[PDB]
Amino acid sequence: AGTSICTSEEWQGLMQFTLPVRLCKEIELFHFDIGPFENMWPGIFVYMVHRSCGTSCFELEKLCRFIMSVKKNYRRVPYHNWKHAVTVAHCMYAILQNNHTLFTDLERKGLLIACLCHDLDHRGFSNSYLQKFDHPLAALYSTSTMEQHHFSQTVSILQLEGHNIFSTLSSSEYEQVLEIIRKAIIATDLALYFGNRKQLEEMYQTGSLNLNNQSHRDRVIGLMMTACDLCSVTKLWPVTKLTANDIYAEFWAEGDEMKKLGIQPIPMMDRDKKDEVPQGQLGFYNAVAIPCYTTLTQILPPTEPLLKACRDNLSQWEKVIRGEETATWI
Ligand SMILES: Cc1nc2cc(OCc3ccc4ccccc4n3)ccc2s1
Ligand code: NI
Ligand code: NI
Repeated sequence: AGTSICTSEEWQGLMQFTLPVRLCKEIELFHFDIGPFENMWPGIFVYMVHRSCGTSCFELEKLCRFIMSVKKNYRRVPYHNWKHAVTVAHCMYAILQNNHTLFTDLERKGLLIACLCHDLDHRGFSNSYLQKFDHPLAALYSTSTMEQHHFSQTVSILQLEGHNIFSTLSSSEYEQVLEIIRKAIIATDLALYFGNRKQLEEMYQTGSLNLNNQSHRDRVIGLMMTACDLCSVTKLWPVTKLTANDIYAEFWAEGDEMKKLGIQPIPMMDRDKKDEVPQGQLGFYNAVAIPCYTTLTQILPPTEPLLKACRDNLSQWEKVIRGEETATWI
């Protein structure tokens, strides 16, 4: 498809963006929701970046270019879209703050960028779909199909004229940050998560875990990328349930495509199977989210508010199964 260069009229306002006061305190929190501030996201990011690695961290004329160009390359799909990008990036920021001195500037800015870019050019179709129905990309990338494409897009965007914001770095620092990013994105493939989790859990429970160990570091950033990518399970109940609607909207659309070629899709992608959602969420929390956050608590205790919320949301889902489900406005 190629990459589309953003029009020059969008960054014309962003360079002038000043952050409202009341948010300056609110942003710092884990459960904070970007939702209500759509027209502020491009600034919310900048602010987070300026706070975590200083004002002169990037060439602001090119950072503003990089962002609004990334914004364009997210499709108007119902979930894996521009809003997801910022939501995830914010959770990174939040983690990074509560663990600031554990990471290099290179790492901090590297991650923040990777987060906003982790789902670039998402078509609203999973790995399973692209691999079971030989999409060109699956033979391009046998494993972690979409994630690899996400990376190449990020790369291509940087390579375009007036985009490279890591240019002010040494060719040694460039090789590393693009790698920190490479690994960061690839880890967001849930496939790799479970293995990664167990390892980290084993390592910790045996005191093996050391963050000066480049291999252990990779894995800790790994679980970070997973924690953030799924942080919708860490927001207050009502947001959690609305975001959930966005995901199924996208899931079912894919299911609509597997029906059009004689394969009954997994219940999760079948709009005719809504009844199974609350039980289906229980599973995902118990098998994935709780593990993800419990582990991350042990490794990084200041992240514990993420787990506190997730346990609450599971507690809410159990309460939905029992029939105590509360009001919703559709
Ligand atoms: C932010 C994300 N939420 C989820 C939830 C998932 O699970 C939802 C799920 C699971 C099993 C089901 C079985 C039947 C019906 C619906 C289901 N939904 C799977 C991946 C992600 S990423
Ligand atoms: Ni993804
Ligand atoms: Ni994602």
